[PDB]
Amino acid sequence: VNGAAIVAEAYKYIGTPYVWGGKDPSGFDCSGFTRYVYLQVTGRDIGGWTVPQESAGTKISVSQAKAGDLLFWGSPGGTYHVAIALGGGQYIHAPQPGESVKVGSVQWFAPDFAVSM
Repeated sequence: VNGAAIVAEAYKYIGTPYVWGGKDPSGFDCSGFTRYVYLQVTGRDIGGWTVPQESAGTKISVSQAKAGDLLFWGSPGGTYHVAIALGGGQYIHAPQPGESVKVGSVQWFAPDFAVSM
């Protein structure tokens, strides 16, 4: 149950199309994807939407994010996006209604804070 396992589970759903409110491999939104990964690996249910997922661990800087941690866009209480940290400025996410689950870099779109799990 290390972050490597979270990353390995998240990689299984690359190419899953975006579906608003989707919570399973037929379609994910940003929060549904992270919730599903953590449900598969740990069995516990972090929030179904973005803001409850801000409580699942301890807040931390994006620099101090290891593989498996959660990354949040927006301010605490008003986060609008989440991804799973891959380490080294990389993450994996359900990006937006346009796109399917894919990898991304903080050099493209930088998250605002992170959460250790």
